[PDB]
Amino acid sequence: NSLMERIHEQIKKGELALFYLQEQINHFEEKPTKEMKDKIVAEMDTIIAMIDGVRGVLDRLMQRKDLDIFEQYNLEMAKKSGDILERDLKKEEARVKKIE
Amino acid sequence: SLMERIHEQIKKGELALFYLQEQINHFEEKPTKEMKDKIVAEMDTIIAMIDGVRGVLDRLMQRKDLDIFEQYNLEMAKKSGDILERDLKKEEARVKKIEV
Amino acid sequence: NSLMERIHEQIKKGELALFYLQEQINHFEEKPTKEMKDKIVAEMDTIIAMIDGVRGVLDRLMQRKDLDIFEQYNLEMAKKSGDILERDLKKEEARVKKIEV
Amino acid sequence: NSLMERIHEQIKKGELALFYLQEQINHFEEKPTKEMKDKIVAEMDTIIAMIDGVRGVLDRLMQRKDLDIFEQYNLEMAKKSGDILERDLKKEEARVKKIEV
Amino acid sequence: NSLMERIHEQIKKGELALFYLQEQINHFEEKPTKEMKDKIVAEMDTIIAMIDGVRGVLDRLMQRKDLDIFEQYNLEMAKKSGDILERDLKKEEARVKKIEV
Amino acid sequence: NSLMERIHEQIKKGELALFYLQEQINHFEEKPTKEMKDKIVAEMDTIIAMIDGVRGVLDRLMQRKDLDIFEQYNLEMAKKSGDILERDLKKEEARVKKIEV
Repeated sequence: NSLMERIHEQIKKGELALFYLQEQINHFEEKPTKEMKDKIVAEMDTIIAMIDGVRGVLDRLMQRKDLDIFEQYNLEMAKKSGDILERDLKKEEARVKKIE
Repeated sequence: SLMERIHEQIKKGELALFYLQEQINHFEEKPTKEMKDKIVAEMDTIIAMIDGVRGVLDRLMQRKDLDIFEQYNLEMAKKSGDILERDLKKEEARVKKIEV
Repeated sequence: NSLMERIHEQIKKGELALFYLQEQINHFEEKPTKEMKDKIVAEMDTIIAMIDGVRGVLDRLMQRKDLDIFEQYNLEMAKKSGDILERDLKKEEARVKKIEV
Repeated sequence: NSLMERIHEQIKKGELALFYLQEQINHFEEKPTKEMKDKIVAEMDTIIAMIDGVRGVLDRLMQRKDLDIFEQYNLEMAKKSGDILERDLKKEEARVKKIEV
Repeated sequence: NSLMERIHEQIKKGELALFYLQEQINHFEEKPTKEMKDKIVAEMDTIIAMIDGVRGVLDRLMQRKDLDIFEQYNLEMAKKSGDILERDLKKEEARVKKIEV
Repeated sequence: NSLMERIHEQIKKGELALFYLQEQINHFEEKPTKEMKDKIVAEMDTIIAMIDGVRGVLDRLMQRKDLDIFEQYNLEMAKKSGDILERDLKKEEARVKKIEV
């Protein structure tokens, strides 16, 4: 386990939070409102803010000597995942701003 | 797609946690200074990631354009967040308090 | 909290579910889609079927002859509030069904 | 809306009703009497019975198709948290009966 | 309504308190305990305090010049009701206190 | 026994006092007059003054130390119902005054 299941449920929320953001964008495109843009953009800057600090924490943990071939892999995957997401966010966010 | 990749990446994050658990299980068998140092170092990183997300929630829970449903969903995520982080912190202390 | 803490938030969810329904109806009047009509109605019938079930349970408890005046009061209020909510639901569901779509 | 304003007030009343039950259990432990246990158990069996009526409600919805991602997830948690809540209730009730008088 | 029905409810609240009080005293007489006595005395003191406060308001109102025969009578009755209630409450309070625990 | 009965009828008086007022306002519209207007004004004024005074008393009571959640809630509701009532009174009176007489 339950100790692990707890974390999983918490992570699943973040995933659904992205789906929701995607829905907000969809609703925005339909009926564009400056008020909604302010919301979406802020939220996107929020997610990016977290990833920024998170990446740092990872870069530090990877500079250890204990990490084995398996542990090293996981960290590299998490670091890359954050990169992929943050890139696809700033790219998407920039598009929203371009929407008149 | 992106969401298809986010889900795939998230699944890997789960498998990573199950591995950490097995190294804790292995540590209960042969409590050593080396493994303990690694585990603790990894538990710190995880807790930090949560503590970080915790700070992101607060920044959002201050806006005005938040309907009752969004506010509630966040308050729940934060309440649950503090619970999970509190459970992990107590779990780490139990690890840092073991002899060889 | 203990059980009361959980029971409380559990009831809080019910309150939100209502406001959520209000939104379904509020937006339904904007674009009367029969696809949503069949959906909303189903939800209302579910809640009503739940209330009707709760009443039967409240009636059995009120049958006891060892409840203090305050306990009797709370049971009457609970049953009454349920009776009120069901009135407004059936009167609203009837109006919704009238909207062609 | 006055209705939701009244429902909200009723929730506050029901909240006090639950806390009042808490006190009953407290004093019950202090001075364990048979007659009190009977009423407390009956009151909890009622609270549990209501939850059983909630599950049959959720299940009926969790089978529906026109539910989206968010709606389906919200109910799924309500059912899980509901099961745990009810489970904890039955456990709390057992502890009460165990207190012989 | 959403007003007169709400008022109707808040009115019955006063009677509920008194009825509940009479039950507390009854239960106390059956099983006297310092905990309950102190609780009953505290409640009565508060209720009495409310009567004393209200009496002041009623007296100030009687001074009004634009009062007709009706409004004036209603005040006298409301004033006498408090006089009776407080007179009986104090007698019951003195009696309860004298009960050995 | 005669006390509770007296308090009960003392309750229905305050209830009728508002309905009787509502009827006064009704007939007034049918045939406006500077006399009924001055009377109604004084009537609605006195009631408002009462609510004001009672609130002040309710504020003092809440400052007591031996109060419990149930006593605090009763006071809160008593003060709340006083606000709503007076609110409609102040508004309604305005509508009454702005009537061509």
